[PDB]
Amino acid sequence: HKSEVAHRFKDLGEENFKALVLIAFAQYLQQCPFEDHVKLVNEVTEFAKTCVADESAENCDKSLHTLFGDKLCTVATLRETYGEMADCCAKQEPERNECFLQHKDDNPNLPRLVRPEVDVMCTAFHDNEETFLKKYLYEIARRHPYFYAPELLFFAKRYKAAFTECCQAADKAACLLPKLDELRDEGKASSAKQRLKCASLQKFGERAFKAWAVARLSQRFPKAEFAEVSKLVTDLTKVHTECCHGDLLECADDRADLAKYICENQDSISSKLKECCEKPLLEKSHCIAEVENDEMPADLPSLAADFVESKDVCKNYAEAKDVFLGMFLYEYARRHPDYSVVLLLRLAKTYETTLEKCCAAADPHECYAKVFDEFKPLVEEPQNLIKQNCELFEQLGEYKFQNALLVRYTKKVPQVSTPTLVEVSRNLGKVGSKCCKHPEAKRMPCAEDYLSVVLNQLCVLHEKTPVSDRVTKCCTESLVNRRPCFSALEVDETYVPKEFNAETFTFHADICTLSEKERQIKKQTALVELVKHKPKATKEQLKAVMDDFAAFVEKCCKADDKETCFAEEGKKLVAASQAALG
Ligand SMILES: COc1cccc2c1cc([N+](=O)[O-])c1c(C(=O)O)cc3c(c12)OCO3
Ligand SMILES: CCCCCCCCCCCCCC(=O)O
Ligand SMILES: CCCCCCCCCCCCCC(=O)O
Ligand SMILES: CCCCCCCCCCCCCC(=O)O
Ligand SMILES: CCCCCCCCCCCCCC(=O)O
Ligand SMILES: CCCCCCCCCCCCCC(=O)O
Ligand SMILES: CCCCCCCCCCCCCC(=O)O
Repeated sequence: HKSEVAHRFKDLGEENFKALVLIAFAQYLQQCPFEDHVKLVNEVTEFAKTCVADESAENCDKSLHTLFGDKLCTVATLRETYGEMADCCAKQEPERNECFLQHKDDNPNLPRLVRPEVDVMCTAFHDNEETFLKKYLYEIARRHPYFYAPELLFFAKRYKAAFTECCQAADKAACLLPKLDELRDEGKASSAKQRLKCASLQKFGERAFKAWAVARLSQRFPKAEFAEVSKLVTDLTKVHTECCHGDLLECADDRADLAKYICENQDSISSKLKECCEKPLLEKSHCIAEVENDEMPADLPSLAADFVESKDVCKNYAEAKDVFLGMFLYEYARRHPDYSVVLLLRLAKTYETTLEKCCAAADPHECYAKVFDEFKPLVEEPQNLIKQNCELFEQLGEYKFQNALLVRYTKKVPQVSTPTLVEVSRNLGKVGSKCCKHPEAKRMPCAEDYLSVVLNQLCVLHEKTPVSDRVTKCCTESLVNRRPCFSALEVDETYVPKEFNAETFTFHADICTLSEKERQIKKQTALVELVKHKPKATKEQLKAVMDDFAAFVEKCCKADDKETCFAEEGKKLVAASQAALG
């Protein structure tokens, strides 16, 4: 177009335009005050409007990269605040924008964002909606400078509905806090997959990413032909490679191009895309990414004919090995939306290894005849684990399910910090709660998605503060092998028990007067610390001690004197528990 900024403004709408321009400045100038970015936004928006009225007005034909970089270089404090990033302004485009991109700081060391009281939030929301929500947007954007801006905007708009509904409710906090917790966990998760996907592309290559994408898109678009899936995989690989480089506008163009191709070809891809494809550009590609799987075609034949029985297996494979493995993966995936993507990749890897071994033999068919039997234990292993864990979650409830996991994992890797053991065990309990309510045909994809987020969080914490080599291995192997690796962890035999520290097992009266969540953590903390002190304790000996602590709390809490109970009866529980484990 003659004026990129006019076209963006017309397509997006003023309100969406303003929001994104705020996110984009906040992601680059992460240390500047909210009020400075509001002024930059208003100037850029006023200029955009001059181009909307006349596409030939002065400077309106400059690239949006040029205008954005030009405006970055107007910031008076650029050098004093950002140092060498101010030297980016001495370059011309496209080198200037590349330079700015390299100075985004993924760890800007900003104070934690403190959640105000519910009534303070609802009063701020009422008295000034715009500043209230837009300031928070700026705060999140400047802490998450690679977070895809449109998706950050999609989260922000859902906060409005939450405040509109809950601030007119009778119990405002009971209404509002669960939704804000859900929105925040959803945001942190989306951030987790984004950074996880880019890291995986760098370490394990384009080929491995394409394999993941064949499987995922074949589950999603089972009626599409392989040639069509393969094209989508190529284009999707390009989009993610560009989006991982990190420039908003080049990412957004690639994503919109793919969405428009998908929407122009729905007849050959999926019957479930009509709604997404009538949405505005801003939302189309995100909507398509969340489309539910199309219904699979009826009475599809078994894979045995083309991949085991045919005389031409080895010949078709040898001609173009990755194209044939892709076809095997496409046929298997489209038939099994109930499988994790990584389970499908394990079947593909198994098939490839067998073909590599067997096509060398004189009778390849006899060699690979039973290959589909090799898939049986790979499929049943996750299926059985889901059943086991969903049964225990129902028997125990979320909390006591968390406690069963906490003891299990503390014994397996007792060297992990207690805060991490508590947080990870809790989050794993929440994966059980979420995914065990899905029917069996959607449980493995759910667990794959939410475990990826939890195990990724574990691994980042552990890379930052390494303590266990077994965890470093599970965290550094292929993503296909990460969860089985962790599942294979065994109780640590060579752990020397941590020395007794009395204050660790000293509880005061405040425990009764604490948020139910914080009371769970503190109880979960002493449970880990108990296991860390006596890692050979039995389930019998542990539930016995945990029952004594449960009386110790309920008595000393509803007592005329609470403190003296905690200190005197506290020595009694510790000494009894000490003898009951030593
Ligand atoms: C893209 O993320 C956001 C966009 C827009 C608003 C918010 C938000 C993220 C968060 N947060 O901190 O994760 C919150 C919280 C919270 O959870 O404390 C409390 C709030 C919020 C937001 O708007 C007013 O009150
Ligand atoms: C058509 C392009 C993709 C073809 C992929 C065929 C299968 C590749 C090998 C098996 C999967 C390996 C996955 C991984 O190493 O992470
Ligand atoms: C000075 C303006 C700089 C920022 C401009 C932001 C434009 C973002 C458009 C995003 C469209 C999303 C499309 C898609 O994700 O498929
Ligand atoms: C950056 C990704 C843009 C996505 C555009 C639509 C592509 C097809 C959607 C099917 C699901 C893809 C999920 C994924 O991208 O990991
Ligand atoms: C506590 C987590 C949810 C309950 C069941 C989890 C069982 C292990 C993971 C299932 C499969 C995930 C993906 C995979 O490795 O194929
Ligand atoms: C983060 C605490 C120490 C390490 C814990 C490893 C986590 C293993 C989870 C593997 C997948 C679920 C297994 C299960 O649900 O039984
Ligand atoms: C070394 C002696 C320690 C004795 C005290 C151990 C306290 C463990 C409490 C764990 C409670 C978890 C279950 C519950 O929520 O009641």
